[PDB]
Amino acid sequence: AVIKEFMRFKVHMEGSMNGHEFEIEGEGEGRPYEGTQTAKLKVTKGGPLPFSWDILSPQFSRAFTKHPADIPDYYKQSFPEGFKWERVMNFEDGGAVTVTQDTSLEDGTLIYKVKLRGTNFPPDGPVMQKKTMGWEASTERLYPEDGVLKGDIKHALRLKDGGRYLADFKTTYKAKKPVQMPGAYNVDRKLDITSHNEDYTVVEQYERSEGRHSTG
Repeated sequence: AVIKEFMRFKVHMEGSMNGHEFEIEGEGEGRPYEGTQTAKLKVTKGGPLPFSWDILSPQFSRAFTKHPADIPDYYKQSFPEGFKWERVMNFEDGGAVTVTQDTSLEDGTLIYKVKLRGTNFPPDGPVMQKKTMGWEASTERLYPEDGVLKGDIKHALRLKDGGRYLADFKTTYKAKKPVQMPGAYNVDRKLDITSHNEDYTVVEQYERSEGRHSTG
């Protein structure tokens, strides 16, 4: 009930990549039951970022997934209190990122707080040289356990020279109160950087997310 057909959110991120500290502030909006959302992010410290924006784009919104009638929505049910998540991203060349997030609701506006720590990226690799070109469309496989959801994604970044740069995401999503738990299911996503200024200190992105059953 508390999640309306149109919702806004604000996000703050603090992080470091290979020891380089930075912060991001942003705002977004979307249609939580249609599974669509947009956001505009601004670098507020440590810019211009000496690494690909693609590392950060997936950390900016789980209340905005479309679900079929028979898969209960773990994220929407957790409100007004909300939920947390913790994520590990691991890349084929050894880069590793840990991300924690808190999602809360203040006066009808979603509030996101993100912390990120990335390490072991080769200083001449595609992430630190800003040679990626966004995330390909992905599927996250989720399953329930002790009142939380655990997700895994086998994922690929596009490379400027034409290749693919592989990554694995493992995330645990935890509601701040008990909710009715779904079965295992999948979420299909596509996230796009839709505009950016010259040095990627202002960036806009768009995501479409839809849940479905797995057939096996």
